Amino acid sequence: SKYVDRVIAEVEKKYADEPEFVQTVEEVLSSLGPVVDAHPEYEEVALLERMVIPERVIEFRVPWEDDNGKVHVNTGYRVQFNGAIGPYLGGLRFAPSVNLSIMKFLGFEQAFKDSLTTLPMGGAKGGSDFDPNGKSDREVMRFCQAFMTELYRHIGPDIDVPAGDLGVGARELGYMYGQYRKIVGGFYNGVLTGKARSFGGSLVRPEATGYGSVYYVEAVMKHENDTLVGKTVALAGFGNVAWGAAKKLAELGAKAVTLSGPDGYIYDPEGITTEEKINYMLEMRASGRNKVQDYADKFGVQFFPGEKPWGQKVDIIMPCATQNDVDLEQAKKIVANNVKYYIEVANMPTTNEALRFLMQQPNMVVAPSKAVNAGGVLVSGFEMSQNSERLSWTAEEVDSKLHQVMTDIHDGSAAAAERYGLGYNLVAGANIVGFQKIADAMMAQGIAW
Amino acid sequence: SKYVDRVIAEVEKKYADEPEFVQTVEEVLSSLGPVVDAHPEYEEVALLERMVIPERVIEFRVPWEDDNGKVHVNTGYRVQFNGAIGPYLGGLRFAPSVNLSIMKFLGFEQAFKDSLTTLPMGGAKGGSDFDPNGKSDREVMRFCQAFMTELYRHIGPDIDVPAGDLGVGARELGYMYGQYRKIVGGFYNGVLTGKARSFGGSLVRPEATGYGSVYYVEAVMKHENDTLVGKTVALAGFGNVAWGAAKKLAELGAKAVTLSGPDGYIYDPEGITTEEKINYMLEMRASGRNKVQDYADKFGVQFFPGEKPWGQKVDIIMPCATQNDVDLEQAKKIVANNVKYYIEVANMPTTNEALRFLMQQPNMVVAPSKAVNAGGVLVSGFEMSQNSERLSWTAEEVDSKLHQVMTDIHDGSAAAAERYGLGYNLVAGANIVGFQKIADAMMAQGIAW
Amino acid sequence: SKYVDRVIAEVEKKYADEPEFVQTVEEVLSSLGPVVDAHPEYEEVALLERMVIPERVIEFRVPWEDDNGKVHVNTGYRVQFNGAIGPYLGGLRFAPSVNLSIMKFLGFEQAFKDSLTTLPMGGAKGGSDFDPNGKSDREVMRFCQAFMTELYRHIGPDIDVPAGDLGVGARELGYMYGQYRKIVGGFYNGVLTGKARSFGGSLVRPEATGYGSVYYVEAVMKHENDTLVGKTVALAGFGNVAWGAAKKLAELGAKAVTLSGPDGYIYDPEGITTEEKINYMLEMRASGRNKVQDYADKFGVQFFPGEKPWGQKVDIIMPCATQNDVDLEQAKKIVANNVKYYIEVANMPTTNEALRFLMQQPNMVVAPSKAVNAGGVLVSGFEMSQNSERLSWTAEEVDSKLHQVMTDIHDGSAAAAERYGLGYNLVAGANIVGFQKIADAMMAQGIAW
Amino acid sequence: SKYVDRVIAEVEKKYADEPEFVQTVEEVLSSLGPVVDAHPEYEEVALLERMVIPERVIEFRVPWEDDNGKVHVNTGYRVQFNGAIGPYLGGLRFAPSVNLSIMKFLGFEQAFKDSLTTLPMGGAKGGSDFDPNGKSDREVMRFCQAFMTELYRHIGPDIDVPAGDLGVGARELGYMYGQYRKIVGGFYNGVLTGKARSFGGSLVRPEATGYGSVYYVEAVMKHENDTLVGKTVALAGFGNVAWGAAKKLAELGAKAVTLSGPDGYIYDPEGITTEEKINYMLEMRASGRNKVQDYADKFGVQFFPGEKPWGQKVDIIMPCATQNDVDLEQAKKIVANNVKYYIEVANMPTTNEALRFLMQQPNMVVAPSKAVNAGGVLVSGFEMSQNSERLSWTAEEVDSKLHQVMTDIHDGSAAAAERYGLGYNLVAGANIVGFQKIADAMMAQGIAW
Repeated sequence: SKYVDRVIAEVEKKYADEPEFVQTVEEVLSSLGPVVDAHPEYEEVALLERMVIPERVIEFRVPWEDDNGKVHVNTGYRVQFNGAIGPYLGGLRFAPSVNLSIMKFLGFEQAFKDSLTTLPMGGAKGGSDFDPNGKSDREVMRFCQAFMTELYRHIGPDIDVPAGDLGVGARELGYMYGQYRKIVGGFYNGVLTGKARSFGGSLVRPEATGYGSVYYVEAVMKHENDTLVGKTVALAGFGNVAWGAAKKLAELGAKAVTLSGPDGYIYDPEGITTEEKINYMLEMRASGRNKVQDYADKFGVQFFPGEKPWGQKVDIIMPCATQNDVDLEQAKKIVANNVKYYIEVANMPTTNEALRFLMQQPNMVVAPSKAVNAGGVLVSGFEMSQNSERLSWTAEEVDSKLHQVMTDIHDGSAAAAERYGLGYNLVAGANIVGFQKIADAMMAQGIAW
Repeated sequence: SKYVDRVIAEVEKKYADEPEFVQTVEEVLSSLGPVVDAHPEYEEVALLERMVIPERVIEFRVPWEDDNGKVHVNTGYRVQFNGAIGPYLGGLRFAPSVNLSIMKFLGFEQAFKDSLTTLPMGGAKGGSDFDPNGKSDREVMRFCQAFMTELYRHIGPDIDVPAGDLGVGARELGYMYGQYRKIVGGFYNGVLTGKARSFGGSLVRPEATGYGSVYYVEAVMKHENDTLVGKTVALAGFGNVAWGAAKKLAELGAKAVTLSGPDGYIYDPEGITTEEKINYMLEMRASGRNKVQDYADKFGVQFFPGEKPWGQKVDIIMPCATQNDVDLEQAKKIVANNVKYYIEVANMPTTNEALRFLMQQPNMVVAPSKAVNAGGVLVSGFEMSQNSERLSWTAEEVDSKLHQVMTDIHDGSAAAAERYGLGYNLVAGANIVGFQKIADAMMAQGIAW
Repeated sequence: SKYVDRVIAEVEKKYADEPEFVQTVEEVLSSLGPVVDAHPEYEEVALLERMVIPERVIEFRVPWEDDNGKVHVNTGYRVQFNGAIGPYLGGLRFAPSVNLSIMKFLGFEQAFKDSLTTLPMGGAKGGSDFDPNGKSDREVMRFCQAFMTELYRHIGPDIDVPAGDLGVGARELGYMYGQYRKIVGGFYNGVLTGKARSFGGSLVRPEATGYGSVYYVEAVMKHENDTLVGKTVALAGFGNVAWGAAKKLAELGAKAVTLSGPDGYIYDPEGITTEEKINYMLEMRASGRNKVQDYADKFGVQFFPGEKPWGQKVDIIMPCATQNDVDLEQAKKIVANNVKYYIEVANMPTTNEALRFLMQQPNMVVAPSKAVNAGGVLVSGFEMSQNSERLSWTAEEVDSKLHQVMTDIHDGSAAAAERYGLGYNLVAGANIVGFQKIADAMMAQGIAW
Repeated sequence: SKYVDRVIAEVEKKYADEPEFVQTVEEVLSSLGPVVDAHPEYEEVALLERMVIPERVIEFRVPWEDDNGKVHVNTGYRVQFNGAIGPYLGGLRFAPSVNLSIMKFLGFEQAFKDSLTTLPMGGAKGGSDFDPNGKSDREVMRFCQAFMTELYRHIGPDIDVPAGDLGVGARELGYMYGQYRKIVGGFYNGVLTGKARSFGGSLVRPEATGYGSVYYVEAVMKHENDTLVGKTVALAGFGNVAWGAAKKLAELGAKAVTLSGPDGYIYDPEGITTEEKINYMLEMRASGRNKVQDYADKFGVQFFPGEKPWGQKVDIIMPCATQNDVDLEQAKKIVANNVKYYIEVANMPTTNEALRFLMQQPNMVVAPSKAVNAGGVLVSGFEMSQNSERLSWTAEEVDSKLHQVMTDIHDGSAAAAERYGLGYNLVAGANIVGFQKIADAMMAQGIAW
C-alpha cells in the first residue's frame, strides 16, 4: 500500500530516536496493506496518521525516600494510546530501562492486543525507570504511593485501568490501590486489575496467561487436524506464565520438558507434569534465588548451564520469558529440528530476523504473542466486569469464558488472514482482526481524536 | 375526576402556544381519572401539577460551519421531563420543525413509555431545528460536534442517556459520542444508545422496534384466542421498523402485503416474506431514492401512486411510519373493511379524531404506540446494562428478554384496564401502568422534584 | 443595512410568540445599521444571527410548600444570553407574568447594558412566575430554597452572578445565598450581588441606581452647557431609585417636585429635598401601604388621584418606576410643556410610539434607560470585585468610581453616535457602544459560541 | 561544586537526545556552584535532581481539518516544569521544529525567568509542531479549537496560564480562549494572558517587552554612572519587541539606528525616533512582506542585504529577534568595535561560544535575556491580577509597576552576583536570584514534588 508505506516512512523519520517504537509500527502496519487498500476512506480521514500518535502521553517526576532517609528521583509515564473501544488499559512496568520509546511501543501493541479480546478495552502502557531490585518492601511501598499521588488524576475505572507487568505484581498493585482509595475517598476498585481477592481480585488471574496460551494452541491443533496429547513442549522461564502453561499442558495430555533460567536450562524428558514438579516451580520463584538449576538439583534432571533450551527436539516451542530470547541462531536450531509449532507467549521473545526466517518456513505454524498471551488481559477485563457488578464469578465461569474467547481469537485470526488471501498466517491475522475493530470505531467516532 | 379536569384546564390555558404539548397532556391525563380518584393523596401533594412541568429544560445555541465555510446557527434542546425511576432517557430529533412544544410532548410521552418497560428509565427528549437533509457527512459531523460541545455537561450515563430519533441514526450517534469521549477524557459509553457494535452497541438493536411490535401483537392474539399465522398485515414505510416487523411476521406465519412511500403504496398479495423481498427493503432504504415504487418495479407488484394502503382488506393494520398518517378519512375505510386489529407502531400515526372513532368501534382492538413500540427503548436499556457490565450479551439473550417484556407490557396493560373497569382498553391500560410506577416513585421521594 | 434588516425579519417570524423579545431585537438592531455596514466581516461569521440566540436557556420545576402545608408548583428560568466579556450577570424577577419571552427580552438588553459599564460582565436574566405578594416571610424563604436547590448548579462566581429585580430584594437574595452556601459547602459569596453588608454586600448599593442616574444627567447638562442647579425634576414612584435620585438631585442644587403611586401623584413645588421629606419616602416604602398620598397627607401637598405627574411643567422628566408608564398621551403633554430633558431611569418606562415621537422632537434630549440606570449593575460589579479581593471598599471609593463611569457612559455614547453621523442621539449611542465591545470579543473568540 | 558537577553529568547522559535541554541545564546549573556550596542541605533532599525533571509533561494528538476538507495531525505539548511559587506559566509556540527537547529547555528557563519577576508565577512552556505559515484564519481557528479541546483539562487560572510565543499571538489566544470558555461553561479569563482588551487584556501588553528591556538598560547606566541620553543602539527585527524598544529609547533620549530582517539590515544614523519612523515598523510588520528593506526604501536609508547589523559602531547592542543571531563571528566584530553594552533581549539570541567570549571581555557589560525580557511575563502577571480583581488598571499604573520591577531585577541580580564574589556578572546574578526563591519554596514544601 503506498499509503501504508508513506506513513511508515514518516514515522521512521519523525521518531528516529525511538527505535523500539518505529520497528513496532513498521511491523504492524506492513501487515495491514491488504486491508487498507480495501478501504480508501481511511486515507481520506488520515486514519493511520492519527493512530500512530498516542491520544495522550503523561510523564511526571517521582521523588521518594529510602529506608535510610535518602531522597531519590525517578520518572513516571503513562501513554494513553487509543481509547476508541474502551477505557485505556495496560500494565505498568518498573525497570531501569523504561523510557518513552519503550512505553509507546508496548502501548501501541497493547491497543491491538486489547482489541482482539473482543472486550471493550482501549490500549495504554506506563511505568517508571525505578528499579525495584534490592529495595525493601517499605521502599517499594513509598515509591508506589509517591507514583500514585500524581497518577491518580489521570486514571479511573471508566478512564484508564493499569495492571501489572515487569517489576509490578500483586504487591505493587496493592500499595498503589491503597494510596488511590485514600486520595479519592472512595472504593472504585475497578481502577486497577491484578488485585488480591480480598479487595476485588478475580479467580484464575494468576493462571490466566499460561492457561490461555494453551487453549490457543489447542485451537491450532484443531485447525491442523492434530492433537496436544502426546505432544512435548519446550518452555522458557519457571515463572507465572511457564507455571500456568505446564499446568494446563499436563492436564491436557501434553507435557513440558524444559524450563529455563539466566543460569541455563533444564531437560526433563518425563515432563514437569507432577503436582510436585509443577508446584516446585512456585517454590523456585519464591526462593528469589533465580536459578533454574534448583529444579534439576531437586529432581536430578539435566542442567545445561548458560544454554537456551531451543536446541532440544520437541513438538512445540513456547518462549514464556524474555524479549529477543529466540535469535536467528536459535531459530536455525529450531528449524533444523523440524519443529512445526512456534508459539510466542512472552512479549516479543523473538527478534525480527528470527521471526521473518521462521515465517519463511513453509511447514511451520508461527503464532504472535499479542494473540497468544491475550488471556491475561482477558481476565483483567473479567475482573473489571466483576468489580462493576459488585460480585465475584466462580472459577469455572472465568475459565470457561477464557477458554471460548482464546479459541475465538485463534479462529478469527485465521479467518481474517484467509480472507485477505494470506493463507494461515496467524501473525498478520492477529494484526488485522485487532485493526479492524479499532478502525470501525474511529471511523464512526469522527475526527475528534 | 374534578382534579384531573382542573389540571388539564390550567395546562390548556398556560401553554396555549404549545398545542402539541396540551393535546398530549389531555389525552394522557383524561385516561387516569379512575386511578387518580382512587388516590386522594395525590392531590394533597400536587402530584399532577408537578408532573406536567419538566424537571429541567435546556435550550442552547449551535453555531457550525458548512463545507463552504459559511456559518450557520441552529438551536439545541434537551427536555429532562421526569427522572423519578431512572436516568432521563429519550431520542434526539434533528428536523426543521423541532421546537419546545414538540420536545415537551414527545418528552412527556417518553416518560410514560419508559415506565412501561419495567426498566429504570426516566423520560426525556431533545434535538435541534437543524435539517440534516442535503448536508454532507462532514457537515453533519461538525454539527454533531458543536451540538455535543454544549450538551455533554447536561448528560451522562447516570444522568441522561440520549438515543436516536428522526434525523438521528447510528451515524450521528457515532459522531456525538466521538466528541463526548474527547471532551470528558474517558470512555463512559453508556452515555448514548443506538451505538455501533464496535464501541458498545447491542445485538438486535436495529430489529428491536419492529420485532417488539410483533411480540406485542402476538400477546394480543393470545388474549383474543386467535392467531398470527395466516394473518395478513398492512404496513406503512419500508424503513427500519417496517423491515423489522415484516421479518418477524414472516417468521411467525404471518405476512405483510403492503409497504408505503411518499410516492404511494404497494400491494403484494404474496407477502414481503422472502429473504429477497425483505432484504430489498434495506436496499430501497439505502438507495436514498425514497420510493416505495422501486419495490413494485423490482417485484412487478401493484403500485398505487399518491395513495395510502389503508384501503386494502387485511387482518391487521400497523402504521410504522409517520405521524397523523391515519386520519378520519382513513379510519372510515379501515372500519368499512371490518379489520379488527388496529396496532399503532410508529409514533402518533393516528389523529385524535381518527383515534376516538376507532375506539368507539365495539369490535376492534386498538393498541397505542407508546406500548407497542417500547421494544426499541427496551433494547436501549439492555445496551446500558451491557455497557455497565462491560460485556456483550448474545442475540438470543437480548431477543428472549425483549420477547418476555413485550408480552408483559400487553398483559399488564390489559390487567390494569380491567381492574379499573375499563374493559380491554389497551390505550388507557398503557397510560395507567406507566403512570402508577411513576406516581409510586414520586410519592415515596417526597416534595423535592 | 440589508443584513440587519434580514436578521430582524427572521426573528419576527421565528419568535412570533415572543412579542416582547421581537420588539427589543428590532429596536436594538435597527440602530446598529451604520456600524454593521462598516464591518462586512460580521456577516461572514453570522455574528448577528448568533447574538440573537441566547447561549444557554434553563427552565426548571419549582415545587414548594406553604405555611398551611399546601404544595404549590412554579417554574424557574435563567437565560444566559451572552458571556463573551464576563460571567453572565443579571437580576431575578419574581412576578406572575414572567415567561420565557420576557426573560429573553430583559436578558438581551442586559447584555448591552452590562457591556456599557466597561466592567467584565456578560448578560443574563432569570426569575419565576412565583408571586411574592401575600406570601409570608417563611413562604418566600422555602420558595427561595427550592428555587436555589436547582439553580445552584448553573451559576457561580465565575459563571453567572444573579442579582435583585422586581420581586427580588435583599431578603430573597439572603435566603437564596443561605441555601447556596449550604449546598456547595463553601463561601463563594460573589455568586450573588445585592447582598447585605454582613456577608459581603457593598456600601452605596441601595443608592447606586438613583445616584448613578443623576451623575449621568449631570454629564448631559455639561454637554449642553447647562446646569442641574435650579433645575426641577418630575419623578415617578417613591421607591429605591426615586429615593436615590431625589437625594442626589437635592445635594446637587436641583429638586424633584413630584412622586407617584398607583393611587395618583403628588406635587411639591418646594421639592422633596429635606432629610425629613426624603427619609419619609423610605417610610412610605416600608409601610407596605403603597400610597403616594401619605406623602401629601403628611406634608400637606397636592395629591391628584389616578393621575400621572407627566403633565406638570418641570425642567427634567425621570420616570423611575414602571414599564410603559409614558405613553403617546403622556409624551404629547410632555412635548406641549416644552421640556427639553427626557431621561428614562426605570426599565422601559416609555412605549415605542411615545419613544419615536419624543425622538422626532428636534429640541429634546432623550436618554435610554439601559445607559442611565447602569449604576446599579456598576455597583454589582464593584461588589464582585470586593468579594474577590476579600475586603470592603469605602463609600467614597465606590461613589467616586460610580460617578466617573456614569460620566463616561454618557460621553462615550455621544461620541459614538456622533462618529456614525447620528448627532446627539444618546439612544443609538448606547446601543452602539454596548454592541462594539461585544462584537470585538466575539470576533476574537471565533465560532465556538 | 562536585554536587552541581555530578547532576550535570547525569543530565548529559540521560537526556543525550535532548541537546537543547542539556545545554540549558549546564549553563544554568554551572553558575549556581557558589550558592549550592553554601547550602549543603540542598543535596540532602536531592534538590537539583528534582528540579531538572519537570513536575508534569503532557503530549497529545491534534487532528484538524483544513479549508479543503483534508485532515492533518499534529502533536500538542505542555511541559509543567515547576509550580513551587505560583501557577505554572509560559508561552505556547507553534513551529514545525517544536519537540519535547525544545519545550523542556524553554520551560526550564521559564521557571527562572518567572521567579525573577517577584510575582507568584511558576514556569512552563508548550506548543505544537503545527506550522501556522500559509494557513487561513479559519484553519488556524480550527487548529486552536482542536488544540484546546484537549489542553483545557490541564490548565486553569490557578493551575497553568499559557501565553503567546513564536507562532502564537493575540489571534490564536482569542480563538483558544473562545473554545475554552465554551467547554468549561464559565468565564475564568485569567486562564490565558496576551488577551485582547475586550475580554480582559491589559493595557501596555504590546509595549511590555520592549519597554521593559529599556528600563533594565537604564538601571545598568545608573550602575555604571553613565546615561542613555545620547546613546545609540543597534536593534534586530522591526517587530513587537524592536518596536517597543525603539519607542522607549527615543522617549528616553537615546536612539536606535538599526533594524534587521531576513533580507539584511538597515542603518539610519538619524534614529528610528519619529512617530512616522516608529509607526511604520508596525506597517512593515502588518504588510506580512517580511522585508526590512521597505523601511530603507520608504525613508531612503542604507540597506545592506544579507547582512547582520552587528558590524555597526553603536553604544549599545540589543538583539531583539532570533536565537543564535550573534555568533562568534558577530561577537568579534562587536568586540573589535569596542561596544561596552551587550544586552540580550530576544530569547537566546547568542550562541554559547559567542557568550563566553563576550563574558571574557573585561570591559563589557553583558545582560542575559531571561532578566532583560522579563517585562512581558511581568505584564502577564499584572493581567492575571486584573482579571482576579475583575477590573482594569490604568496604563500609568501598569507602566509604573513595570518600571520599578525591571529596575529591581537588575539591582537584585547585581547584588546577588556581588555577594557570591562574582563581581558585576549580570548573567550569573540572574540565575542566582531566580534559583534562590525557587529553592526556598521547595525546601519549605518538603519532598512531595
